[PDB]
Amino acid sequence: MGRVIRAQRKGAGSVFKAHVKKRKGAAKLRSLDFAERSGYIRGVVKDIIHDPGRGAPLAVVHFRDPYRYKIRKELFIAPEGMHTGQFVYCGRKATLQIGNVMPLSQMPEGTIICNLEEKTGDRGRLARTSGNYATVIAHNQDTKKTRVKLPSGAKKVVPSANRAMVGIVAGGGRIDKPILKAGRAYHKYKVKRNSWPKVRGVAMNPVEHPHGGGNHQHIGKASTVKRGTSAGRKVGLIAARRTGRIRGGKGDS
RNA sequence: UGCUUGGACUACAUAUGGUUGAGGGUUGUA
RNA sequence: UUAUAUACAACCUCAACUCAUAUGGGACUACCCCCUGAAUUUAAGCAUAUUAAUUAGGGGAGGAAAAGAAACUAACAAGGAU
RNA sequence: AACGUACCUUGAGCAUAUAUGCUGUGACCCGAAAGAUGGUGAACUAUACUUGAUCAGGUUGAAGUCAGGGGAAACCCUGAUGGAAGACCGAAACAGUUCUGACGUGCAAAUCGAUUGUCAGAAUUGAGUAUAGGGGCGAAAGACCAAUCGAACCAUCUAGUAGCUGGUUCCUUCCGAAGUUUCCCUCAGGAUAGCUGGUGCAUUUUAAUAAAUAAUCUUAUCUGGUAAAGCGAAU
RNA sequence: AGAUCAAGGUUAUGAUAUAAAUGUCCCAGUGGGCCACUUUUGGUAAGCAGAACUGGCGCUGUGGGAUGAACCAAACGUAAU
RNA sequence: GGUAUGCGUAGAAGUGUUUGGCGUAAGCCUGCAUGGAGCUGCCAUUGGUACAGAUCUUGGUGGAUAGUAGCAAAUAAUCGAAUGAGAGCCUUGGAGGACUGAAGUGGAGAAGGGUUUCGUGUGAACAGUGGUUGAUCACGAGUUAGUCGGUCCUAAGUUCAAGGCGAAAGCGAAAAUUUUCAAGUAAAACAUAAUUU
RNA sequence: GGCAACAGGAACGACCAUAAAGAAGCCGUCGAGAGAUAUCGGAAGAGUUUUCUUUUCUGUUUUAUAGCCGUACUACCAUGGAAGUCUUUCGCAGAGAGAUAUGGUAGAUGGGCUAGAAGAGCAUGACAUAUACUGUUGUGUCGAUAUUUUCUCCUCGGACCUUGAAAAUUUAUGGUGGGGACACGCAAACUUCUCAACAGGCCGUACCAAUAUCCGCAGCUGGUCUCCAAGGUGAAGAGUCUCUAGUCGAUAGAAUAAUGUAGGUAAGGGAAGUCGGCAAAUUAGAUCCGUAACUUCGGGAUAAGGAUUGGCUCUGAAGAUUG
RNA sequence: GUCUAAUUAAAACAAAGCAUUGUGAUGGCCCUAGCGGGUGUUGACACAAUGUGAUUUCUGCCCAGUGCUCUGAAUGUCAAAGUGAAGAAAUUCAAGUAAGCGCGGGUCAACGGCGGGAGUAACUAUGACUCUCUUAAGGUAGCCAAAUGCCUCGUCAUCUAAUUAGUGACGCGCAUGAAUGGAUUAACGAGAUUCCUACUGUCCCUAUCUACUAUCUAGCGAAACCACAGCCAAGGGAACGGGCUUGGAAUAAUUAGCGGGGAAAGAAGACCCUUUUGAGCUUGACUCUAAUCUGGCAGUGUAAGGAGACAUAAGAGGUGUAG
RNA sequence: AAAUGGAACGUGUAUCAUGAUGCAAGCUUCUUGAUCAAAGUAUCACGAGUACUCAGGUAUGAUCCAAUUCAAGGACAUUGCCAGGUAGGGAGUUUGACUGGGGCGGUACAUCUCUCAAAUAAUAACGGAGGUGUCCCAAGGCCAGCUCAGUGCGGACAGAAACCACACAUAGAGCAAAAGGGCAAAUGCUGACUUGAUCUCGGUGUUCAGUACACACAGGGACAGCAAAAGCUCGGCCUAUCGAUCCUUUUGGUUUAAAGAGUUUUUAACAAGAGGUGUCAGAAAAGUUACCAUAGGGAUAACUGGCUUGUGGCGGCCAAGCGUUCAUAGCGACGUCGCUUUUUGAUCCUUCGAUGUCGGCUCUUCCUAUCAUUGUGAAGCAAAAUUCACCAAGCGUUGGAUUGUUCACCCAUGCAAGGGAACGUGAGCUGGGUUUAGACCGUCGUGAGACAGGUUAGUUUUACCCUACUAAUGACAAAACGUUGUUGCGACAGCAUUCCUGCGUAGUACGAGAG
Repeated sequence: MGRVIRAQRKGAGSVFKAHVKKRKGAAKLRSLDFAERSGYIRGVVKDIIHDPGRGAPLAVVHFRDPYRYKIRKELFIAPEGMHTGQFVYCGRKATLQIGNVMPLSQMPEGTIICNLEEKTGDRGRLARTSGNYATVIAHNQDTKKTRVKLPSGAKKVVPSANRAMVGIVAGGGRIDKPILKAGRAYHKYKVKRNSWPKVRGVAMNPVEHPHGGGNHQHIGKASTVKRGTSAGRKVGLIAARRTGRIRGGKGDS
């Protein structure tokens, strides 16, 4: 037997639950309702806020509700260069300037987008973190399927009616400065989750880790596991195609 | 109407009945 | 009378009610009915087997319960619910 | 006709009491480390949340700023200001380095004393919560999860099993051993024969008011290749 | 190789007989042995290791060897001589 | 179970004992002592049937030592008086010399405690010395709220209409679907209206 | 009403809607006041008198709630137009998107007055009354210096791949429709003004909070969250000493052997001791000088190595209001 | 910074930095009996899995083995189901045969690995060179008697009066070596080690003063342990006696010490061996298993086209002597 | 679940010669404002109260059609059931015995031969030398014929060369193989012919329990082979060359059964073989634990004590010698004989319900196997210096650098620096070495983890008992006789002093001088 390993103990909850307390409330696009489906709609952007845990600022845009008398406040992923008191024009007949949202059909190839929709109407899934964006690389008038290029480089074929906000998302690129200390990684993660100080599993005892155990810190078995290899064995370099120093041909084609 | 002190009632699930009903369910007469 | 332009009357399906009247949820544990189900042990080791179709069970009843009036036995000179 | 045999050769059994033995059951008594079924714990400690409170005094002197001074410029040189930092010495606190000091039937089931480590942070703490046992939590020691942890605690299964240890309670009278053989996942145990006691029974001119057995010598007769002898017999 | 008759002297070494013969209960325990003469193998030796024979100790007291599991005498009901 | 026409408050069992014997022994009889109500011999048949051991069980007791180890951290008390059977205490009161030394050996609260609180008494026990004193013992008392708190709100979380699931019990349930699954309004007709999952 | 900032005794919430308050961490921070402590003055009473000391000491206080004045501070308003740039902070903050100026508005958390305030009451100190529940005299007054030795208010900052609760409850304003709404008045006013009646239930409330009330089997040197906080010397909530409160309770007497546990000193030598300088010893605060290898240029560094310091009597420098 | 509360605070963990891995949500890692969830209020500057461990300077070669992946050109293995055939049937046979495996490609900042012998330079020595045998590649930059070197107290220099220690070099390195990271590295360390000053009772070599004990007293008062006990030498014995045997000797009751014995007390030996006793851990152990992937069947429908013109409407072929 | 899919007027691009045709297309983009709740419109209520106060409803505004809330997939995924692969993530369990501890080795685990084995037979050790797990259609059977190792003399090419050839030739040859027996008109060699290497029933020998396999043997029955016959043959000239149950299998009856009855398939039964257990009287089975555990063991190691001596250490006999000459002043080759047991082992006697396991520090005493000192002897002894030997344990036998070590070597002292005993001495200390748990390297392992390799950090308890010892008081009685004091005596026990140097002696003796 063993102990249940640490890789297995995160899917269960308690001390590997997210710390979602002061989070400002799930940034999404507005719902693809009617105004975005025939014309457009205008709302100002009242504040920029930093969600505690996030990496990119969020925008508190609020529009008018068209069928009720309410002002409907909305959190958006802020594209870069969005002051307060800007008018954002979310809809189909809007024009190309940042960060209006408009379906992929209207905006022309070569543009760069963010907070893109994956399935047509689902409020904003792809390319949402700071500094990232997705270029619209091509179109098709046959069955309306637009190729975008996502931040991994993998070129997806989304359909051509799902909304997206034009412009590269504000707050980048922040991964370029060293954290430098361990009490800046303590602070980085105390509002995200308990991916702790992560101990190396080669230094545990042979009960709690596959890699762990010996008289020397060493693996001995291979660190590339199979894909289907049955937690808590699937540990280390899962399902690895190649390993070692990649040279040149990282290129995603 | 304001307060006090006493009483009576108000749980869910269900069966038959009662009462108001709902439906581009199914027809009928206007 | 059904462009979802009103009403009527039925029926079906379905609601709601501090509606009128009713049941239901005990808990006991020796026996009883249905489940669910080990390992100690034994094998002079041990893995099927054994424990045991049993401890732990674990829901449901009665004064008993369950059963029960042959889709039964038998091969005879034939028997006859449980 | 031959071989076979748990069979027959004119019935001896059935019931029962007791003693001994062999086997099944708690099995003469007490004794495991363990396995399982269902429960109870985060009042201690680990971690995470939510909400509160806490840390004398100094020491250093980042950026930013201000004025002089040198320069064709580039830009530099000096004096202040300023008050940064998982920076410094240290109090409270939190920790526990050395003395291998005290103590060691304690003051204490981990404390006492001087000496040390940190001290504004990956800080220390309360309260409410959250995670439960082949599970949790872990800046990782198999650490901690109520003085319990290379698997908590509790009750039961259960009087688990034990080829091993310890014991096994009156007195006289009679007889009186074995440590060997064969087999065994057998070598601290069994089975198995030898040795033992009991209880009979049959009976003798070696049994009851021998012209016949049996075990040391003699006789007669077989066998033997050791002591001695031998290499002027073989090898 | 047998089945019945005929003849056969004095029963065919010695000394022994605490009785022998035979079943059952293969009933209890035991299945660690040690010591010694002579024989003997391994070891250099060993109060070591392993066998053959007989006797002992184990189970056994008493007399002797000052002393002692096995040596030498001797085996043990209570007493006198 | 039968028997001894047994023994017994005129003294049963038991217990003690320099009572006296019997037995090879296990044992047994008997006198006296104490005791105060039951008991034995024999023939059967039986049993929870005999102890020196088991680091045996349970209770008691010895030596040590019946008074030995010891009652040594937190600087420290001393006078005289009153008590009182008895005073090194704390018993008290006056002098008193000292300690803590405001990050106290100070004054109050949280958790915890549960009457320890406070008067009047007081013997034993307890207070590892004593004790007249006591957080002890005995007996009487004592906690007063519109304003201080709870109560009210929601946090993490408990997750909780069964739509669901499971043989059930029940459920590592940020449900994500459960007709109105609504929280609703002095609101008109011909299910009050944009509305709230 | 006021040009305006806004102002007054009230002056269509019944909804829909929007905004705000509730609603806040951390570290530092100019300034305001409180509280304390502190000198020098009045008073009133104690202390001390070897000798000397106009001494050395205590005491002098004003709760909520209100009324009014009220000004610092920050930001707005009006007139106005700024380079020869001026304003201003410890700190670099501002200004043609209106500076400096002159006048004003807002906020007052800040105090000063006066109600409370019966010489409130209190405190002190005289008396006086066998004495009880006592009658009574007289005081209570000036200035000033100091620290987050401590709270509170205000200001501006700082760090951050950290950016620092939700709801109850409250309030304002905006809105359509609806109500109030005569002028010869009678009035009204969930009136968001003033005044008056009445009521406010349930439950906790003693005491300890630990060298003796708690947990550790105990009157156990351990443990167990907070609040208040004096004088001295000093950088200091340090260490020694003391004031207010609090204790002398740790079984007591005699005596001072050996070995000890704890603390001192030791000639000469100075690590020879020892596994090893373990243990001890040395140095240490402050001012001034001065400082090496190496370096990630930041440090090293308090490197090293030196000098100074008491007491007494003097001199010089640093400020404030008035000129 | 952090850990083994109650023997180890360290060089171990962590850490920033570096790098490899998976994943575009019908997803990746995870939990769940089942339903459903966690990351996730998430979206490649993100979540998840590892290794290395700041900086600097670097990171050689090997894809034979084991893994891991592949868009893998897939006749060799080959499940059930469906399929054909033989039989009266059970049944037996044959084709076909998915994923894996087999074959094949890629990867080592995946697990790991990283050679021999011979001959030679006008003195010996050494071998730049040469032969040659093997292998996947033969250990490259580098460092080193290393906390890593057996031999070893290696050899040389230094530090010393003397050094199995330290240091610095040398390198046929039993058995160094490059993110199993190599060589360095300033600052920092209750870390390991060496030496020089300073300083001393550590020592030569002990002495004395203090306090509290112990001591004696009054009061109070345990425990451990205990076969019976406690004078030796020698002998013999189960081979180290208080007891036996032979001597030596042998006199009460006691106080403070002491640490020779009692093979002294604790404690059914922590090592070791046995037990057909276990438990924790591993893994190409035997045998199972969750989850996973893969095939089949079920749910499971309506349309067209191509390959099947099958069962079928209907059509057509015939030359040996002779005739 | 808010505006889905149509169509329609609307305006424009565009075409067709004012049409139709296909498309755009019906309103919000300079600005941090604002919007909810119908205006208008028409027709009816078109009136009520009564011009007078006061009024609805519908569409329109805001076009009609058809519902599928809308999307994205979609007869796939998901799910049910089966099947294949995968799977130390998890589970259960195993991981031989023997053995001069265990492990490693090895096979002494089944079996055979000679020896041990001590004259029946039996007999043991991880005693000695070997063997076996096969081989053979002839190497089995049988009848006949011939004789082998070798040596000797001869013969063209002919030595060792072959091959022919005559005499000798007791097995010195051969007999599948180990060893032992055995065999000469064979059991050997060659030739003939062969299948008895078959079928059946019991019994005996061995092993022995006096059980089974297996091998062998003596027979009965049957069928055969060779041989003229007698006879011989039931494998191998004899002693090794082998394997249960269960299951699978095949061959055999012209088989028995399937239990309601018939026939056929099938299955089973019975008999004889086969498939194999080598750990061979026969489980189906990998490691590790320094994180550990229990039952035990002195049946069993590490540790003291005992016994033992290859090793350690050791002194006499005899002299080949060396010693210039000279054997023995001093040594002494090859021999030979004894002595000690602290190491090294050897064993496994004692202890595993525990004897604290290295050293050092401290402190005692004892032993001589004499280093120095006292007393002497000898010398290849002139003096000095030294060497040999005797009586001798009285007094000594040091300070330090490195290392945990003991011996160790080195500096220094010294006219001159012996060796040992309770493996002396841990409730004496210490804790440096080894030696639990932490951690790091190097090697080894796939790994857990290992290492008679290195490094670091690692809890050292109790005396108050008896005794011994050290000091301190000390009675009753007893007594060659009271109570008390004073002054003594010694039996007995202890026993302690020690070496060094300087000046004289004297530059003397001695020597040639140097000394």
